[PDB]
Amino acid sequence: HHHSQDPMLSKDIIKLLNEQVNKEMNSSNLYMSMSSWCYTHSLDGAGLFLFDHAAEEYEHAKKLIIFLNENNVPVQLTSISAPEHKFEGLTQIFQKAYEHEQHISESINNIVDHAIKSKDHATFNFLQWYVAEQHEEEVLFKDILDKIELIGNENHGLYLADQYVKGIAKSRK
Amino acid sequence: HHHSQDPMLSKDIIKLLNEQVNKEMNSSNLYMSMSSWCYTHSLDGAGLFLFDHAAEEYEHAKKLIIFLNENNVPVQLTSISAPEHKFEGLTQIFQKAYEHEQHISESINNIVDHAIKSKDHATFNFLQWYVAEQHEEEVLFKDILDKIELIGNENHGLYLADQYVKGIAKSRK
Amino acid sequence: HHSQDPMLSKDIIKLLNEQVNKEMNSSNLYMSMSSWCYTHSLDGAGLFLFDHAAEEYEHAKKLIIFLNENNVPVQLTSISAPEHKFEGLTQIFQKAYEHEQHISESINNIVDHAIKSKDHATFNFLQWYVAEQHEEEVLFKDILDKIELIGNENHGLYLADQYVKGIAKSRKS
Amino acid sequence: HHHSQDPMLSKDIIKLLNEQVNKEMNSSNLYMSMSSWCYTHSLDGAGLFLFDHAAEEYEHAKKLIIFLNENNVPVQLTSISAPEHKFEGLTQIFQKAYEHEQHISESINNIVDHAIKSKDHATFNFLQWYVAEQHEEEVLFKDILDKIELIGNENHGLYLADQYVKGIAKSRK
Amino acid sequence: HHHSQDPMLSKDIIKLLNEQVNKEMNSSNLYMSMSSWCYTHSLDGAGLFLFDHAAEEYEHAKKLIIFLNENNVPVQLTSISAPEHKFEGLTQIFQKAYEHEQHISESINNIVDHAIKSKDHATFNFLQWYVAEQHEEEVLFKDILDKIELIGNENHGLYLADQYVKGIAKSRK
Amino acid sequence: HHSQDPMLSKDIIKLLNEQVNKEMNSSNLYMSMSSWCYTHSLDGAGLFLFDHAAEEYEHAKKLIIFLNENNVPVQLTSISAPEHKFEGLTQIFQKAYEHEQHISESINNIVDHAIKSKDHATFNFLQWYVAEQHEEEVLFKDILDKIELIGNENHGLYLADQYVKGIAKSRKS
Repeated sequence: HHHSQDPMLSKDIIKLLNEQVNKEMNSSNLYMSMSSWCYTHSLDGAGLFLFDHAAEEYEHAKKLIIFLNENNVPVQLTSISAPEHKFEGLTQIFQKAYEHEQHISESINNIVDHAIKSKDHATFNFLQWYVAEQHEEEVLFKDILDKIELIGNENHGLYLADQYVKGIAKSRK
Repeated sequence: HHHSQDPMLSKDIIKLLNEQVNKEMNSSNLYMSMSSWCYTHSLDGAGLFLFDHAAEEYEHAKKLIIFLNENNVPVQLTSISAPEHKFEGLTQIFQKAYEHEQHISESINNIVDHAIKSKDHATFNFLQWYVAEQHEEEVLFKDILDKIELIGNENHGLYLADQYVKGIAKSRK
Repeated sequence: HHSQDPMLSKDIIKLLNEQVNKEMNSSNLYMSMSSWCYTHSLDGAGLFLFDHAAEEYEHAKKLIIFLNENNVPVQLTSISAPEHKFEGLTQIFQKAYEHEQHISESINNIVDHAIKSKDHATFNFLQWYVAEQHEEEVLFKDILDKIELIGNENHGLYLADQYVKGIAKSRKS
Repeated sequence: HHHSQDPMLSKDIIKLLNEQVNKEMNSSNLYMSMSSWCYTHSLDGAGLFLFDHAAEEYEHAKKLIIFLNENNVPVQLTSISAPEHKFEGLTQIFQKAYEHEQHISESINNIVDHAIKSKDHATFNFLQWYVAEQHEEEVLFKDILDKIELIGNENHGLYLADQYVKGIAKSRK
Repeated sequence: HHHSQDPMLSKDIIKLLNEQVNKEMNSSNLYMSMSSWCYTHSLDGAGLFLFDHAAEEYEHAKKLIIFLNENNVPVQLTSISAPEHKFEGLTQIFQKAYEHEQHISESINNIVDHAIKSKDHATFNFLQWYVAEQHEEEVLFKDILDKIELIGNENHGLYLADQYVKGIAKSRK
Repeated sequence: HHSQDPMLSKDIIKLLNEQVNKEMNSSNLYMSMSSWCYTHSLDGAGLFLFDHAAEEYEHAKKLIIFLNENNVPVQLTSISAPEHKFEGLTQIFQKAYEHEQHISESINNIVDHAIKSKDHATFNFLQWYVAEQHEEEVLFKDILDKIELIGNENHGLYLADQYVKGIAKSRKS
């Protein structure tokens, strides 16, 4: 029976990275459920945007998995819990989403900080695409929320907001 | 508050389709775990193959979700249980995977049968890409298992089998 | 209507606003140095310092863009009248090299603060600025070295100014 | 030390042109401040437009500096006063901006009139691009102000005006 | 005689970088020695791979030298110790090589950590290509070692492993 | 398993291994000379000597390739720390020209030995190396001649360094 090389990352980094894979998986499902809510409530602009965003979060999870694989680090996938499926409206969904993105940013900042502390610059260096893309996503959700709040809910507001989000969804493809 | 149109599909079809979305997500996670096992045991050929397969299974889940959305059907994502993470070896993985693909095939046949029975030919028609692609995947796992069993474990069987699987992984893009 | 709070922390906000104002100050200083050269028959150094002044303003704008995207109010201060009287080409470039050293130090301080506060969105953003500033600092070191090597005696000024003219034109295209 | 040729322009025209450089630098900062107000109050359309306009005014200052340099005229940069940062809204910003553009137009008319009186036709001729471009800008701000007033601030007014201005910003770059 | 500008880097970072140049030169010779062992024991696959890798490490030493030169830092080349020439086989060579690459990775992490502590972000930023490329190389040697151990040394094992490595060598050039 | 004996004779083997080590020694010497120039405001000579050092290592690699193809073990010795203190540009190039003369003589000795031992495979192989070394020796003769002709007095160093810079750039492309 053949010997395979030990994991190339430290136990703490392994734990944080596996946690982050699972976080992105859970995020993807949350966005799918938010998307479905919009599609079933005549908001197909927000539905599309959120569907495409969900898909992109899963793409992040896969990229993290590739990095674990290349370092001989076992991927430890946990149970993914059922996402929230009940929502109040467009504004509430994007408020929740923006808060979620802020949490995701914090979690990445935490991994990068630990990489610095343990002098794991292979991991620091690898995470830079992820820091950059997440910041763009966070800024995007801030802007969409700003626009939704600016438009409001009075006559045609929901329509105008959804068409604004539709345009963003299409321009990002 | 505005009226959105009722779901366009029957209750039984909605149920089976939502269950299928969750099946494919579970499958994806299983295949990521199997992939990780191969990568951490010097079988990067099977590692790559199973990773790419896992990603494709999630692609199926997304295509099913799109169809639910277009029909105004709420997507009902349940809790994805943690996949098995411990395996005996390459043959055992592909034995398990082939059996799993047989089950997925059975589950799709079941939905197609119900579409015929309830005269839902929009859904029957939509699922044809999925029947075709799943048949191709099931045949693929049968072929890989056949080849792994033909090669065997006696030296240098594992290496040979993994290089064979590597070749398939690369050729499928 | 409600707009989202600044996405950066108070200390980072202040350091970045201070940096915008530093680059604006720097731009004017170089415009003044450039004018001295142009009015003292040193059009090569004149062109070089003009084009460098414009590039420093480009950095200020890029910092402003980042503040804007993070919902951070830009605080522009009074820009001090730059020094306008100079002794000669060597003194101008000694002053400029010393100035570039100070700019490099101020960027290092911001990057250090980002690390300490776990702001990796800002850390990552600043990397183009660290790289470009290092290139600029090296450039002024090289020009100063060349001016020192040439000297002021017989045609020294002419030779040094033509050398700087070559650089100015090579950096355009 | 070597002799350099005297300034090729008269004392009065030197004074007027140097004042104009400082005026354009001041205008640039005012527009950056107005831009930032819009960006931090969900008006990214006006934010972008005003940012790009701020950059243009600085481009005007650079072209005037080049002309001063070519005539062996010392560039005299004065302290640039901190810009206004307190604004009440979109309409007030553009009312202030239109009045400011009218002031800039007058200041250019004054220099051109002095060139005529002084028989300085080199400067008269040089300033034609600047007269033309300023006229375009003044008209532009008149049209945007006319539009913001037509739309108003009632039920979705701010959003409509901002999108209108966003369209202009994008078509100009 | 003329005055040249002082070294732009700190004493500690100068020492670390100069040590690294000498480390990369030493690594280059070690790999040439390992390459020659393979070439003279019928393993031209490993021979080529290791030769090309030796050349790459020297390329790393050159890039570090360029950076030292641009910062006016004296390059301090020390005596390069003769490399090990005694080897037991293919497996021992790659076990030694993987351990060596781990040492190189650690040494780079140490310099990057010192740049952070010193707030030398010019050097931090410069070293990113080197962190990335070293990680790639370390992973590469892990994968080759994993493969050599999977194949083993029984009935045609050496030939299979060498051909495997030959394939990698060729795909990298 | 049995590998074929070295294809070259003991004396040729020794001379060729000695030559690999000579070129490695030479490469470091030129790196050291290059660094002296770069740290003494002679970046033209710095670049030239850096690029020349790299070319000498290229010759060493080409000699290694020939040893490898003939099943000849490469014997790498300790590489002596090069001289690092120099008096000036003229002394560096006098030393280098004298060094190139010695390298030329060492090649002549190997070619002579090949003729005497009837080793025409090695004679024929070495022809690229004879030609390139003659070109390099002539080059250093020409640069030394030019430095001697220019001299050290007023701008002499600058002129000589710019001349060498021209050559350095012309030899790249």
